[PDB]
Amino acid sequence: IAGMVVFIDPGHTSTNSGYPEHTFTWETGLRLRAALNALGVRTALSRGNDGPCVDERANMANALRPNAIVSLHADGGPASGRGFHVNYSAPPLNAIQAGPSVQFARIMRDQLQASGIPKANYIGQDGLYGRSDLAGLNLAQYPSILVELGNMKNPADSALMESAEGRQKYANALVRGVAGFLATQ
Ligand SMILES: [Zn+2]
Repeated sequence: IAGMVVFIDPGHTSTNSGYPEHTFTWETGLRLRAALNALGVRTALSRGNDGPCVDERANMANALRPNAIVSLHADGGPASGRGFHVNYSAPPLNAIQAGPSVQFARIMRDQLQASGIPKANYIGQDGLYGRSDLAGLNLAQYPSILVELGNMKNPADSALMESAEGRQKYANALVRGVAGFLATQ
């Protein structure tokens, strides 16, 4: 999988303590980036600091023609909801969204779950959510999923997110998912 290309998009809500989504996603994205570089995988970021709106991120991603595009987010849901969901475009607007992107979503869900990140109990089904409303996924022409790693309003998710150890956990799970999909390609 060395020499493959992966585009990482740190999204942009907040935790009750006021730890912002954009910083969580930025930091976790950096850890994922380091892990991938360690695997010989070529990476890029949607932004260079802690930005672009959804179109330039689509054009950047498409322009780089990556093997995989992974967007990182955290939800602001009702407090009792916790866990991750992996969003993918459905119904597909092209053949990549119809196949490779779905496989990527399934492999990512499996690996996040195997790494100790609980699947969302309040949204999607079994940690997956096929949807038609997200511009970022719809416009993608290369394999692309959007991961909501958890709910910032949930005490447990927020506890993981506001902790460096938790963020590294999330990164380890993400890297297992990405590497897992890349190997099938
Ligand atoms: Zn977001």
